Amino acid sequence: EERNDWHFNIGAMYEIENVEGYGEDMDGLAEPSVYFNAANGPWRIALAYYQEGPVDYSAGKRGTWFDRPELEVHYQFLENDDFSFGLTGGFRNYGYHYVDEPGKDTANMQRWKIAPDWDVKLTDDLRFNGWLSMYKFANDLNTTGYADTRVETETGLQYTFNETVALRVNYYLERGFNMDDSRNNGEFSTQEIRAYLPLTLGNHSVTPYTRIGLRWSNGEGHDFNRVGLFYGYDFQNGLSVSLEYAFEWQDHDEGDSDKFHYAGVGVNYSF
Repeated sequence: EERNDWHFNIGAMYEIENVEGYGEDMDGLAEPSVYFNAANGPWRIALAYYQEGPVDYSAGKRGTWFDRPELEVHYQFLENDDFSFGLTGGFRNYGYHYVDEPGKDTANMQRWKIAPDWDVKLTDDLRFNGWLSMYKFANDLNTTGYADTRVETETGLQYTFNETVALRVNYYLERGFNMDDSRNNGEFSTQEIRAYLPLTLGNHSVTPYTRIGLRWSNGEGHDFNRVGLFYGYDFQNGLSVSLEYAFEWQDHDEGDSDKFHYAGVGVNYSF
């Protein structure tokens, strides 16, 4: 059926950028990103573009730029009030440029995203959800050393705490395997727990992120629960601003050229 609604969603994202800074002998790099979402009934399109606009200072010879086009296809299947259905898609492609030794030095690879949506209502205060992200398209002749074609599993549950306070959990599962190789335990299986609690209150959106630690790696790395933070402010409802803040890993190093913070800023709008 052709559902009627018509809705658009456009947002952006930047890190630091030439706006707020303090230093007369150092600088960083800003990576501006864009997002374009189109809502048309059961069919929901979503795409995102990347870019880079750092400060030039005569690095090598020429400046070679590179972009990464991303697409997505959302589809609603539905079935019952308790259990729902859906279909999600994605398109990833990266271009390779080698201006060091000309001679038809160029590769070609793609990435198909396929992750359906599953919903299961067990109670009025218990919302279950799960979806497996599969990636298949390119063979990766050089990237074969790690991965290229494999299936992933990422579930997500929602538990309502209060009328103006909710909770959300997520279980990440990594997977790896070659197209065809005589192995017994070559496949990799990693697990990462990540949860966030959505807090809706007036014109202020704050969804803290929880991350457990002290359950992996020899040395120390993870600590405390609240490591992430999701901000949200809409001075006009439609237009809002989201900010991602983290506090994981230890900051014990020095430099004078490279530097990356643990925060993020972005915008969102609807037509």
